[PDB]
Amino acid sequence: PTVVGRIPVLDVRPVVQRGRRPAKAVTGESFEVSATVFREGHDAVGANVVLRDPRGRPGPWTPMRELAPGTDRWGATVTAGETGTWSYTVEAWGDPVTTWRHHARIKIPAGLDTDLVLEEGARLYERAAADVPGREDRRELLAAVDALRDESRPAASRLAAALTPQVDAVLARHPLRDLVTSSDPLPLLVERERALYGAWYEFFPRSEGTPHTPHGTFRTAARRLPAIAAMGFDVVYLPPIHPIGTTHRKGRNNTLSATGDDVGSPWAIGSPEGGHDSIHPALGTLDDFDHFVTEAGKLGLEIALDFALQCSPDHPWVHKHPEWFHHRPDGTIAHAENPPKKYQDIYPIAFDADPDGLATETVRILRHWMDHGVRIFRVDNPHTKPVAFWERVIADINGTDPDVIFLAEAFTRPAMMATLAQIGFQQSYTYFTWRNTKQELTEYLTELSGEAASYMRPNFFANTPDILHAYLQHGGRPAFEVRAVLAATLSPTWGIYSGYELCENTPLREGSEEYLDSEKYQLKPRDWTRAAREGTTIAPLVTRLNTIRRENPALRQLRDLHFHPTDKEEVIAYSKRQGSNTVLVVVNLDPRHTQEATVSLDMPQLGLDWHESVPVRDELTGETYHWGRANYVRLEPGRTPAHVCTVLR
Amino acid sequence: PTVVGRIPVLDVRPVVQRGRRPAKAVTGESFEVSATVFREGHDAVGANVVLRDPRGRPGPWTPMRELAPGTDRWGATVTAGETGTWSYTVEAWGDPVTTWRHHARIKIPAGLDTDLVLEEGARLYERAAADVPGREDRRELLAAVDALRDESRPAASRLAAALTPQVDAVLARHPLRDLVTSSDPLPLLVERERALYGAWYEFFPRSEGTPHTPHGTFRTAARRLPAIAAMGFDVVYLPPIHPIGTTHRKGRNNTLSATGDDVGSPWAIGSPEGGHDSIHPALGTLDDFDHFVTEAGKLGLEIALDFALQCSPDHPWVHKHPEWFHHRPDGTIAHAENPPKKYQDIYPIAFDADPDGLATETVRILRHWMDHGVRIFRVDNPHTKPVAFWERVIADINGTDPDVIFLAEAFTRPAMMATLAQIGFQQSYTYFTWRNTKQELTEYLTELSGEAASYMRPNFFANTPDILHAYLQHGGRPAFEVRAVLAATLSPTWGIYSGYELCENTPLREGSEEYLDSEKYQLKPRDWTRAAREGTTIAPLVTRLNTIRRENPALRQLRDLHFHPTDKEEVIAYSKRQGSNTVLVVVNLDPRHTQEATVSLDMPQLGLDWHESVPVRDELTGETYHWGRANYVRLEPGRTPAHVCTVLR
Ligand SMILES: N[C@H]1C[C@H](CO)[C@@H](O[C@H]2O[C@H](CO)[C@@H](O)[C@H](O)[C@H]2O)[C@H](O)[C@H]1O
Ligand SMILES: N[C@H]1C[C@H](CO)[C@@H](O[C@H]2O[C@H](CO)[C@@H](O)[C@H](O)[C@H]2O)[C@H](O)[C@H]1O
Ligand SMILES: [Cl-]
Ligand SMILES: [Cl-]
Repeated sequence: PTVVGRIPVLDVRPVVQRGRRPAKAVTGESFEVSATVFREGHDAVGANVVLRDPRGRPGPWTPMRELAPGTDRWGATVTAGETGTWSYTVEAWGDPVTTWRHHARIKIPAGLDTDLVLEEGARLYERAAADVPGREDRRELLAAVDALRDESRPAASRLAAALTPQVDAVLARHPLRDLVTSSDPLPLLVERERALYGAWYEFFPRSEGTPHTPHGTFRTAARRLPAIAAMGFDVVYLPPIHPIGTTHRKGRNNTLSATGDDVGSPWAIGSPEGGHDSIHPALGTLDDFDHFVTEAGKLGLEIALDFALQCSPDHPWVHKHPEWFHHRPDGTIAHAENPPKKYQDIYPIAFDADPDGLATETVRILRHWMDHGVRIFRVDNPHTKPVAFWERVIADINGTDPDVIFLAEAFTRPAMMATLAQIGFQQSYTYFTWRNTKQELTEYLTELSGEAASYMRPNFFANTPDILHAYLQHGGRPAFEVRAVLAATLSPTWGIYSGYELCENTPLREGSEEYLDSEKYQLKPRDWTRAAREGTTIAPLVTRLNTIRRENPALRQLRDLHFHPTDKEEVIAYSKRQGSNTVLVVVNLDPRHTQEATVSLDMPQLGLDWHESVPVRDELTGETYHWGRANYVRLEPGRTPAHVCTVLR
Repeated sequence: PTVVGRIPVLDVRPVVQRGRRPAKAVTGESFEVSATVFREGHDAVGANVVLRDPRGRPGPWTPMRELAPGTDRWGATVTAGETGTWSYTVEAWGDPVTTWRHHARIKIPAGLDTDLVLEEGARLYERAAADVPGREDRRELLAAVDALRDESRPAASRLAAALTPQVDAVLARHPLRDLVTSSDPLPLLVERERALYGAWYEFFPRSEGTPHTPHGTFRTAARRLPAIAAMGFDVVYLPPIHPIGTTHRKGRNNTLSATGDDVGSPWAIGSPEGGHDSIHPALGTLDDFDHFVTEAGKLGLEIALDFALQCSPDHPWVHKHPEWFHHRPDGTIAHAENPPKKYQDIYPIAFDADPDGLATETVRILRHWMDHGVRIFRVDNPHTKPVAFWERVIADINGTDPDVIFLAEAFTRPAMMATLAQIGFQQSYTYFTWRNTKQELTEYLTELSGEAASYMRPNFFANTPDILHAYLQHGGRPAFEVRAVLAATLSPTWGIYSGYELCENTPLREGSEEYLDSEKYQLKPRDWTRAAREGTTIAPLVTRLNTIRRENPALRQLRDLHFHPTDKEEVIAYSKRQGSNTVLVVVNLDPRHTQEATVSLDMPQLGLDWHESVPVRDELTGETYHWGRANYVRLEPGRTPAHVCTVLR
C-alpha cells in the first residue's frame, strides 16, 4: 500500500494541527479548499472538492482550477450549510475529454492524423456514454460519436459536432474522470453565524443607577438596553456580575486600599454572599437577572457574561477547596500577577492538584448561566490557565450545547493566541488596538483574513476598560471616528466599551493605556441624554456603521478582503465582496490633518475590467460618485473620516 | 482525551507529509529537531529531544533552547547512528528551578517574603536531589539545601549558596522536570553515508576504445577507472549498457536517421539481442561486466547503472507485453516526449493495463544488476512515470536491500521534484546548473539546506550529457573551475560528466544546452594522455577538491551552511561547520574579470567574537592568511577561482 495515490492529491488545506483539530466556518460562509495535484506526463488533470454534511451527504459538483500557472496548486470555493461537524476531501483524476479536445483543435485544422484523432474522439465519447444513465443523454453523445465517425462529412464539421452546447451539458452532468484518486477526509466545524458576525457593546450595570441609589441594579441597568439596541448592537457583554471580595479590595484608580463606599473591581469574584454562581446583592437577585435577559432578548440583544477563573480571598473556594490554589510554606496564597501588572485583590487558580474537580465545577457554573439564557462567554486571560483545560471544558459544553460561543481575551504571544483558537475558542481578541498605521493594518488584516481564518475568528474591540490607546488619547474625536470605521468594516465582529461613543480619552498618566478614574474601580454615572443633546457622542456614526453592516453581506464575512494602493501613507483603501455585494472603503488615518490622495483600484479584484466605471454610493453621506480605476479623494478630520461605499449594480 | 497535552508541544519538525513518510538522514549526520513549546502563565519551560534507534533505545540527554526571543520555537541538534528506521519525540516540561531562581533574584534584595522564598528554594533543591544518583552530586545539592535553611546567615548569603557553578553543574546533568509532556513519535529513515555524501563521475564505456577497435568494451573501458579513482571520485555512473534498437535509431547530432555505422543513443534500449537484463554485444558479456565491477571495487569505486523505464521499438517487451504500451486506434505507439524534447527512437511505458506485471518486471531487472554488484541506480525522467509506481518499487527493493540508492533525474516542476524525493528517492538532481548568479545560488542553497533537506539529498552534477549551460559556454576554463568549486563545496554529493575536465563547451548552436557532436549519438574518443601532459585539463583541481572534501567533515554534510556578505555582486562567500571543522569559501563568479571585494564575516556564525582574528589555510594553495571580521580579497580568473579555506586551531 502506497501513501501517494494514482493521481497525487497532496497537502489539502485548510488543515489545523495536521488534521487533529477541525478547520472552522459558520453557516453561509464561503472559503477555499486547496490541494497540490498533478500527474505524470502531459495529459490534463481535473480535480473537485467533495464537501459532506454531518449525515455524510455530498455537496454539489465543485470543480477546482489551478490557482497560478506552473504551481500545481488547485482550489475551489465551498460554502458551509447547517451547523455541525462536516468533512471534506479532494478528488483528482485524468481528464481525457479536455486532453483530446486540446489535441484535436490543433491537429484537425492542420490536417494532421485527421482520421486517427477523430476516431480517438469517437471511442472516447462512447466511453463517456457508458456511464450515462439517461437514455436521451446517451443519444446526445452517440449523435456526436456518429458525427465524429462520419467520413462523408468535412473534417472540421466532424470535430465541431463534438463541441456543441448540448454535448457539453451532458458531460457537465456526467464528466468522464479517469483514475479517480481521493484524499483522506479532513474535519470542518460549522457554527452559528454569530460566532463570526456580530456587533458587541460592553457596559457596567452598576454604573447605571439613580441619585438616591448610585449603585445600579439589573432593573435600572435594563433601561440602558433600548439605546444599545438602537445603536445596532447584537451582543451585550457584562463584566462579572457576582459578589465582590472585601479583603485587599482595590480603591479608585487602581489604588491598593479601598475606603468606605468603594465598590472594588468586579473581577475580584466571591464573598460569603456567594461565588461565580451568584448575583452581587447590589445588582439584585437571579430573578432580576432573568428580567434583564428577557428585556434584552425582546430588543434583539444576546447577553455575553464574563467568565474569570480566579477569585477574591473571601470566595468560599478558598477554604472549601484549598487545593485549587498554590500555597507557600506558611499556607498563604500569593496574589495573581500579569507582569508588569499586579492583581493584589485576587488569587489565581492552580490546576495540577484537582484538574477533574476544577473542570466539573467550571462546566457546572457555565451550565447554570446557560440555563438562564446566557449562550456567550467572554473568558478572561485564558492564557494563564492550561490550554488543555480549555480544550476539555469547551468540548464538554459544546458537546451538549454546540451553540455556546467562547471569546478568548488572550493578549499574549502569537503561539498561545493561535493555539487557544485551535483548541476550541470560537472567537479571539486580537492585536487590533495596537495596529494603527496603514502598514500595521494592512499586514495584520492580511494575516487575519488569510490562513488564520481557518481557525480564528477576530473580535475587534476598538477599546476595552484596560486599553485606551495613544492613538485615541492624542487624536480626540476624529480618532474615535476612524477606529470605529476601521473596526466595523475590517472584521465581521467588532465592539466598543461604553464611553467610547462619548470619546472618553483621558489616560491615567502619559504613556499608560489605562483610563483615568477607571470604571473598573468606581461607579461612572454618565448623562447619556445630555451627551446626545449636546452632540458630543458619535452614537450616530456607530448606528450608521451597524446599519451598513446589516445591509451589506460583504461586511458580514472575513476572508474576502483586498487592499488597493493609494499614493499617501495616511490614506488606506480596501474592498470586501460577498456574492454580488461589494463594499469599498477609503479611510484617512490622520486624525489631525486633511489628506488628499489618488486611490488606484485593482479593477479585476472588484470583478471589473480596467476601463469600466465604478458607480458608488457613500453610505456615510448618501452621496453618489462616478468612480473609475483612479480616483481623487479628499478627507477632512471631523467631517469626513472615510468613504464607506457600496458599488452600485 | 485532549489533543494538546499538559505542556504544549506543537508542530514538531522535520515532518514529511504530516508524518506519513519518514524524514531522512544518514549515519553520522547531525540535524535540528524543532517544536513550538510554551506553557500557560509566566513560569519557565524546558524541552529536550528523545531520538530512539530501531530497537527503541534512547539517545543522550539533548536539551533544547528557544531559537529566537519571543517566538516559542525551540530546537536541538541530534545525530543519527546506525542505519534503519528510527523515531523522535520532543518532551516539554515546567522548569521549576529556573522559575524559582528568577523570582529569588528579585525578591531577596527587595526583602519581599524572603523566609518563604528561601524555604521554597530549599524544598525545591531537595526534590531535585531525590533523583540524583551519585553521592557526590546528591551531597552537593543537599549542602545547598542546608545553606538555604541556615537562618544564622544573611538572606543574600543563603540565596548565593543556591547559585554556585558547582550547583549549576549538577542541575545541568540531572535537571528537575515537571509535568513532562511528549509529542507523538515521528519516523526517521537513516541510510548509509553514500546516500548523502559522494563524488560522481559519468562516462560512456563505448567511447573508451582503442585505435584499432573504436567501440570500447568493458575490458577497454576498465582501463579508464584508475584515472577516475585518482581524481578522487567514489561513484561511476554509466549510461545504459544494454543492446540498442535499430528502428528509428538516431544519427549524429540528434538527427532522425542513422547511417550504417552510427551507434545510436544508449537510451533506446532493447533489440532481438536482449533487453534491460542484457549487455550490448559490442561491450562484451556479463562476465566482462563483472570484471569491470570487480576492478572498480578494488579502486574504491561503486557503479551506478542507468535505469530507463522505456524501450526502443525492437525491445522484446513490445511483442511480449503489448499491454505495457499505449496503442492508438491504428496500433501505433506514439514515441516518447519530454517537451520540448522529442525521443523518436523510443516508446514510453503505459502503467494502467498491467501495473503488477510492470512492477514485478522492474524489480526483477533491478535485482539482476544488484546480484552483479550494482547498488546504485540513476533513474531517468522518473516524473514521466507514476509517483506511486516509484513508491512501490523503491519500497520493494529497499525492503530486502536497504543499502540500494536511487537517484531521481527529474528536471521538472517543484511539486513533482519534491514528491519524488518524499516517496523514497535517496537523491535528486536539482536546478543547480541554472543557478549561476550570487542571488540565484544563495536563494537556491538556502532552500536545499533548509526544510527540503528533511526529504531530499541533492546531487550537484555541474554538467550532464544533456546540459552544457551558457555560463560554461561563455566563460571557458575559468567558468569550469568556478562551477567545480561551487558544486564540490555546496553539496556533499557532486558530479561531472566526462569531458568537463577538458572544458568541452562547444554548443550545438547558440541558445542550445546540447553539446555539438554529442556523445549520446556517436563515439567520442578523447586523448587523455595529451590533455594531461599539456595541462589543458582541470583534473588536478577536481582531484584537490575531492581531497579537501575527504579531509574536512564540514564538506561531507549539507544542512550547516551560512552565507557571509561581500560588497561585490560577483563575489560570494559561505561557511560550513561540522564539530570543530570549519570551511570558509570565497568564490569569484566572474570568469572574465579580476574582482576585488571585502568579505564581512558574520563572526558568531563561525563561533568567534567580532574582534577576534581567524587563522585560515587556503587548501587550494597551502597559503595561510590571518582573517577577521572584514577581509580584502582579489581573485584573478584563470589563476584563482576561489579561496577554499579551513579555520586553524
Ligand atoms: N484581563 C482581564 C482579567 C484581569 C484580572 O482580573 C482584569 O483586571 C482587573 O481585575 C483585577 C482583579 O480584580 C484587578 O486587580 C485589576 O486591577 C483590574 O484591571 C481585567 O480587567 C480583565 O479584562
Ligand atoms: N533524461 C534522460 C532520458 C532521456 C530519454 O531517453 C535521454 O534522452 C536521450 O535518449 C533518447 C532516447 O534514445 C534520445 O531520443 C534523446 O535524443 C537523448 O537525448 C536523456 O539523455 C537522459 O538523461
Ligand atoms: Cl489585564
Ligand atoms: Cl532529457
